[PDB]
Amino acid sequence: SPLLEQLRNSNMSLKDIFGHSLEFCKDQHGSRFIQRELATSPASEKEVIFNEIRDDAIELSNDVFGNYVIQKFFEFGSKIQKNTLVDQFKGNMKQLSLQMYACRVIQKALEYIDSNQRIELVLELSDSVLQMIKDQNGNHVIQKAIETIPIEKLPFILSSLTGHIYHLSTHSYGCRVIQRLLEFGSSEDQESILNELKDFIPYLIQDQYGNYVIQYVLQQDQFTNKEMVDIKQEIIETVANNVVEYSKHKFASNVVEKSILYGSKNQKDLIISKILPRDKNHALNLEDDSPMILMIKDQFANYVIQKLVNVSEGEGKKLIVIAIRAYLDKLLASVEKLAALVE
RNA sequence: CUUGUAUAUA
Repeated sequence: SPLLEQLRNSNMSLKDIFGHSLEFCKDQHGSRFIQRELATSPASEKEVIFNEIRDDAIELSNDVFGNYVIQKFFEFGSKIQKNTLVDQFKGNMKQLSLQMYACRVIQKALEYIDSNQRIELVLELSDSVLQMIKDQNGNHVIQKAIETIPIEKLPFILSSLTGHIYHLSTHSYGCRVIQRLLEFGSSEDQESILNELKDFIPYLIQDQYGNYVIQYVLQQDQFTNKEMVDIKQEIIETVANNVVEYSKHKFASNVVEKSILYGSKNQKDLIISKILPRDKNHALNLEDDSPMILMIKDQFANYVIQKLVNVSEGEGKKLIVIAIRAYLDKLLASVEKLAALVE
């Protein structure tokens, strides 16, 4: 097409492309041009493009390059224009949220439209909550709905999740949604999610996706509800019972690190006490089967040892530091990092 | 062991 050739080989404006706007949106270079202009163009030039491609808004939403232009009409468009797009999305929320490129439009839309329009569209997913969470695209729409709409207006999300909370916490996308529900949810909503997890802590810590859900609970302050305090303690105790093993684990090691980093004075000392040498003599002559030496030699546990040095109390730090120094004398990047940070 | 984990468009 002539106008597209005039663009790439050379400047034009939105008034010059009145005949072929829809053609411009679907092309890559033609789209990036329209995105650029919509940010700076006056209302008149924006209306001209809009009133031309308004009928093909759904098709463009789904488009590889056209979806950006519809996004820009939410970001830079007028109230009347935003309302027109919303009216086209009604009855199509399930479909659009599943589409690879249209879900990006739905997510952008939720950020810019008014509170009443956000819930109105999201209510169309009230019966497909589990479907959407498990979807590669639809979970991001759910995540966005939680972030943009108050939980008190979204009772259908958690109520459709009761009984599936442990399964989703070990799922790729579900763990992202659970974290979001714990963040934006009320005291009662956090209760309902953690009740279904307070029985399976060892499994979550060692899981490839669950350990992130654990890590999120670990980095919560004591300012939160009564449940969050109890569950945090359960995690610390569980890690305290298996300090050596968890630190030698690929996924669980990160949980140990977060435990000694965000845990309270008492909680932190409980974990270290399982590793700490008994006195000055034990630290100087450690056996190869002691907690310290089993951790320093390990590929994952050495980071926990490194993490211990930083967060340790004057008395505890004194015993750990000299224990590492003793290991260097008897005998990789793991030992290089411990070496220098001691010196 | 130049050392260790999860989000989808040009």
